[PDB]
Amino acid sequence: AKCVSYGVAQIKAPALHSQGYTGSNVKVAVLASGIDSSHPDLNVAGGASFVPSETNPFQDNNSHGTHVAGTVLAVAPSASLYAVKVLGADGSGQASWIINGIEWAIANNMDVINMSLGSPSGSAALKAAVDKAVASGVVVVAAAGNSGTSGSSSTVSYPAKYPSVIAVGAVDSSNQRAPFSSVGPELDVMAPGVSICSTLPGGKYGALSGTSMASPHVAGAAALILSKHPNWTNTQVRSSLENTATKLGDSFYYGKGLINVEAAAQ
Ligand code: NA
Repeated sequence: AKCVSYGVAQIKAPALHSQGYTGSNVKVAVLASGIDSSHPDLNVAGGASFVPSETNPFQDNNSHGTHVAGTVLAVAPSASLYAVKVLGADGSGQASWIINGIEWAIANNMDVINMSLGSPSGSAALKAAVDKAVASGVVVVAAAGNSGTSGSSSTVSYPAKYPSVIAVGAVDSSNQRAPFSSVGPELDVMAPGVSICSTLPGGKYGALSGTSMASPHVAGAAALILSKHPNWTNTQVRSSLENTATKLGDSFYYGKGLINVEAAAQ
């Protein structure tokens, strides 16, 4: 990655890099607003658009899909990225478009799905799609949501709210929960999500905050783990991440804590 970001070090990715593991031969689908494939710092292996008004998955007129793509690569430099456009420029997308993208990712044998997206409601069909992906052996990772807190109520977004998905909240560089990071019993793990510097459309770079920034740290971690243990099932990869996370506080706000890819990759 050309832009320096603390988040890579924080999850202990450099430890795997030093072991020689960089996520080689792992297919990661980035379900977002597209990826700017013209960016010098990004290679994209394939993709598809399901947004009828924005037909090109290899451009990104929102900027977050490109940023998320770069974070996956910062953490797993050798991962193969696929641009699955399911959100438009304003960062919103119809429920069915997201399901179409999940079905594409399954049919094209993705190893990891990163969904840096989240709505206040899901659907039986959306749950069925992520459940199908998991059943098919895909590691499914999603941003927990940027809806802050609501007393004792869960504020975790969909599809992160579904048990089959790894719901990722955001911490800052001191492991403090970000004020916007969604909370609830469905929250699984945390990753760096405040002022993360990554790639932006038009060969640019910049810091962004959000659980959509936290999520690709975990998607990239799964790619590192798979490169060390390509025989591990999604079940084993998920278990390794949750079981070896660094405890940060109450699981309502923190899940199991901060991912530690060094520990996870045993
Ligand atoms: Na979950």
